[PDB]
Amino acid sequence: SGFRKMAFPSGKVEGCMVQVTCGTTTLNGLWLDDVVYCPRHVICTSEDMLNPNYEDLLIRKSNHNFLVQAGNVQLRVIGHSMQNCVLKLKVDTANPKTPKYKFVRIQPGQTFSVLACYNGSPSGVYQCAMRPNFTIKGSFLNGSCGSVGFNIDYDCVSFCYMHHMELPTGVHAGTDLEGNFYGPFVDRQTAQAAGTDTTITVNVLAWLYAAVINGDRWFLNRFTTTLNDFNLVAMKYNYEPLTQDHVDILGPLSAQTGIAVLDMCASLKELLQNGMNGRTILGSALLEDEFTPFDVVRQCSGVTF
Amino acid sequence: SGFRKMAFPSGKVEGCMVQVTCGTTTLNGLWLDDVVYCPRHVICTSEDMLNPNYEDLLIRKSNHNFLVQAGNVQLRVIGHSMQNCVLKLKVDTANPKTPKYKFVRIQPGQTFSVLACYNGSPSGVYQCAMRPNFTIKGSFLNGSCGSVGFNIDYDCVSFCYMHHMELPTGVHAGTDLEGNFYGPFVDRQTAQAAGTDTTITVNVLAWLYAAVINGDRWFLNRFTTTLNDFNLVAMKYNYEPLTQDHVDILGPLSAQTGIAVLDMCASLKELLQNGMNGRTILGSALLEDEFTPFDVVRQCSGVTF
Ligand SMILES: *C(C)[C@H](C[C@@H]1CCNC1=O)NC(=O)[C@@H]1[C@@H]2[C@H](CN1C(=O)[C@@H](NC(=O)C(F)(F)F)C(C)(C)C)C2(C)C
Ligand SMILES: *C(C)[C@H](C[C@@H]1CCNC1=O)NC(=O)[C@@H]1[C@@H]2[C@H](CN1C(=O)[C@@H](NC(=O)C(F)(F)F)C(C)(C)C)C2(C)C
Repeated sequence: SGFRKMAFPSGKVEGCMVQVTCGTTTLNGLWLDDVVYCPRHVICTSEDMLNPNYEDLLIRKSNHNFLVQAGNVQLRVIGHSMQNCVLKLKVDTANPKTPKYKFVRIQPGQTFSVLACYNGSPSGVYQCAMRPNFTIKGSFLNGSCGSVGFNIDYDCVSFCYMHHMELPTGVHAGTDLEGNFYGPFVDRQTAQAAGTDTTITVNVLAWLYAAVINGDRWFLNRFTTTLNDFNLVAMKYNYEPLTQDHVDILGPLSAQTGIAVLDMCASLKELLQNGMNGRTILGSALLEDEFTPFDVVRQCSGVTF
Repeated sequence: SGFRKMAFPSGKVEGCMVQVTCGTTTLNGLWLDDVVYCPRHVICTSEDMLNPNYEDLLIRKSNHNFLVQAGNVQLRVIGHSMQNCVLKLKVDTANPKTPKYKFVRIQPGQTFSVLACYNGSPSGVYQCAMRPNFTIKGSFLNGSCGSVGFNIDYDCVSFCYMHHMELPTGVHAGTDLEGNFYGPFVDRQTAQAAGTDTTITVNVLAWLYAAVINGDRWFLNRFTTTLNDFNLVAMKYNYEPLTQDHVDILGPLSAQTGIAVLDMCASLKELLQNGMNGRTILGSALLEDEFTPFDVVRQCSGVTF
């Protein structure tokens, strides 16, 4: 028993982290096969980042301008190209620790483990949910760019996030591994703000199922509801509309606990209208929406990798 | 910016996890050099665990009764010995992924990363604080025993916890890597309960410093206090007495923020007497005590490994 925010084991990703230095700017890169992926603002000076012309900056750089270091070993750059907001550096050495991997673009509401890195060295790992406003509530300092987010399916590492920038509210924005930003953000040091966020309803329900599985059942009421009714009450509290796809995705948890999704919706409806009355659910005084239905099943069934 | 519960990168520990099977019982083991460490109740049947005589059970086992598997490779056991509640299995192969490591017995209030494992395979990683009652608020299922807790200092992995059992309240208890349990618990399936826990005061203060560093300063009041006065107010709320050693340990954070420890104690004194008034600190509606002063510095300064 027990339910904890749980990151994937980072070993497979730790073996892919390198340091990328261009001039005086240093950040992290992902070394997969003979290609190093890193944010393209590695080629910017502190002045360029205010309004950079990345295509122009990349002209004046040759392969030798990019210092790639895996540990103490320098990786010789034999090619460079820009794909959206990511820079692809071809190196003369294929990473022998390359895991089976994919590049995926996750959807809002899905979670992933972030391996925070500095100077190509892993610092720590934590879980993040892609917020509906396409930000993540991460912990990133100077030099953390290039740190990647990932999920692990058996032996396959699905990279889905590379860190680029921090927004005024302290939240963070980045790109997929193809360099496409999540959300309407750009890799320029200019006025940008995250849109108004919303609560990932399906994840709250998943978390309530986790609570029941772990013996925390005080919030279960006698009632049921309809998908239409619940969504009208949840809309007021800035909850995403619960779709039938979300109901279907919760099926496994509903079947395991014997609590219909719409019965759990009634309990959440009451929690949203009446509050928690000073009580906790899984030790939390707030409703948690950063656990996907998969995260709950994975943790309550012990899926390994 | 941003402050998150952050685990150490688990790669160095993932390379040491093996599966240990004795008869029908399977759990995890730590493979360091040519020795596999695992809980001794691997040698118990479901019946033995109610009142096991481990010394007796170990008589009837020979080296070949212990099936150790690193991945698909079986490690041949060439020796076995029992140290307290841990079993040491000598194998004919030294783990080539053995990191620089130590065995340490952490103190109550210190944190460590847990690598949850099943069948010798890492499932996930999360941070845990050794509670004053010598339990941890973990997430463990059947077959999770042998999962270890650790800290990483540069390149040295300090193993400090091996999981053994779960207590009635859903909290968890285990041993150091020498087999000595944390707390008054025994590896027997019998009536055992965790003592009344207490709040790790120094960690709350560290967490309040983290809040200030991250711009959350609404709780800072104009007052100071004395170590004696604060401790008398904090005692009522089940807070550990704050020692001068704790004040000294907070020095780095006090110096970085320019807020004296006793000034922060006054702010915590007010938070304990008046509550948070529906507000959050670092997104939390409760005061967090699972962040050590080191954890805060490590995360707010970007210490890597
Ligand atoms: C990557 C190394 C670094 C990570 C951030 C530094 C502190 N915390 C982080 O997450 N990214 C940057 O420095 C990016 C880069 C330059 C400016 N920048 C920012 O993150 C800045 N934010 C913004 O400009 C915005 F729009 F998000 F508000 C700032 C946090 C440094 C002010 C690039 C876009 C090239
Ligand atoms: C290790 C494989 C396993 C981990 C627990 C199973 C579920 N969650 C866990 O953390 N440990 C055990 O099964 C230990 C073993 C047997 C009984 N046991 C327990 O954890 C049991 N708890 C207790 O007896 C006590 F005292 F903590 F309440 C129980 C949770 C299975 C009932 C040993 C002590 C040999």
